[PDB]
Amino acid sequence: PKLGQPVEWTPCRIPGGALCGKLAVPVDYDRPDGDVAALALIRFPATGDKIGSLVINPGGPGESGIEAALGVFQTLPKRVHERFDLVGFDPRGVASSRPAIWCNSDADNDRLRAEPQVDYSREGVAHIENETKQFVGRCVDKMGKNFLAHVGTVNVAKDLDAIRAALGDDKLTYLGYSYGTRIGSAYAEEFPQRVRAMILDGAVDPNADPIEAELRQAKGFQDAFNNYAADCAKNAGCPLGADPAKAVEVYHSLVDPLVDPDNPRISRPARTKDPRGLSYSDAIVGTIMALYSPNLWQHLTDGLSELVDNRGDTLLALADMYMRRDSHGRYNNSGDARVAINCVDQPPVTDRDKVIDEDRRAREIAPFMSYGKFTGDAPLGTCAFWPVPPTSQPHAVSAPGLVPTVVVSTTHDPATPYKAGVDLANQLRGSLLTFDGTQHTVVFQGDSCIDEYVTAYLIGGTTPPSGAKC
Ligand SMILES: CCCCCCCCCCCCCCCC(=O)O
Repeated sequence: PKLGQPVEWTPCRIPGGALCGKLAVPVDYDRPDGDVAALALIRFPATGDKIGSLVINPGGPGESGIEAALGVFQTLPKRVHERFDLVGFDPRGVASSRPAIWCNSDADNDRLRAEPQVDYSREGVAHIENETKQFVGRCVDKMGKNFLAHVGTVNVAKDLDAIRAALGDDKLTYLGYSYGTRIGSAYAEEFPQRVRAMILDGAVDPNADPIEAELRQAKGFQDAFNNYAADCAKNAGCPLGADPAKAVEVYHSLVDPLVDPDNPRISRPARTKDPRGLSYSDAIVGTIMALYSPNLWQHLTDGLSELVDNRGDTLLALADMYMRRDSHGRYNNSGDARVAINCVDQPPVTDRDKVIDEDRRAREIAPFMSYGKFTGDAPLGTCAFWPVPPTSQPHAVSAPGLVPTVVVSTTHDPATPYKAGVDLANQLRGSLLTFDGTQHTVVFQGDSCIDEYVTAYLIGGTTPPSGAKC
């Protein structure tokens, strides 16, 4: 694409008369005459009287907005389809946008997933951190330091305003999920006068401490695990047993044997038709994936029943869904993009004592996710080694002129807990719409109570009353 040139739309190669095109944006907005990024867009034209475009972001970070728009199209309320062009976009560095963040080969990822990743002795910590340093080196080798430095949400928000103008909208109508609510609040702060409407489903509090938010997310997934297990306990054949007070214990009786009990570095994978088998780390990841929605609880139950017989096929497939590894062993770039974006969106945690204390607390908060006992050591995260500095700093959202917005928060959301949505709505001086459930996000996913509130807000600007629940 040509910087400043309008989007050339062409039929995508797909539901509707979907149109696809690219938009050029500067890599560095302070160097407009420099390197350029090409953002991939998809557009489903409105069927009635068009108000404008409804631009979505599915979250992640690292998740394709084009893929999400294709999914949302199938569950879009008729009224929204009539009045809005549904538009998805791949953020800079993500999926079909170019250049795309790449760090790991398919083999790099496969080799890491084969490891139990439970050894937190000094030797185990050293091994993890060495792997992490080699990962970062690969990101730098394949991507520019310059491109890595500018993939953050602060620049995504600027890209979003360019997208708004390229779509012909005077003002933005935006729906953001999870991480996408950070795009939303960043956009709201820099372009408050351009915001027509914003729905933010699954909230990120930009003023949160990174460690406490991580521990609240650990608690969220343990809460979800507990709700899954109490449900399972009522059902015949529950692989975690009929006593939910012992479900964590029984769970570990199923996954812990995937680790050599005398050498925590040795995997004893459960048998699968796939040549990989099921490692302990993939078992945990596959469990986390299933706790995103009750619609995946049946799959977790199938996966744990398989583990009773030392089989791991379903948990492996759940982990592959989390990692976005397709049936040919190919990963999309969501994993690498997620890290690179997260590491520039706030100052990383580099203090060893804080990281060690975090692991001590996480083991108690989310025992389903921890193997063995606290060792007194824990590895630094990937961002502690990141080679370019943060481009955003934690702070409370301040956008006093912003139109009323709607934050949707699910009471037992494991990934973006409920209270984070309460806090974000407070900072935005917006409306809080509550959904009672144990899932991450809910908008345009089959609930007419939620969707009716959202439709009325998008079309007529009507916000839900204080205390609205679905
Ligand atoms: C999304 C896949 C890539 C993960 C980031 C690359 C760093 C690989 C080395 C870390 C090994 C994983 C063990 C530590 C993970 C954690 O701290 O929770």
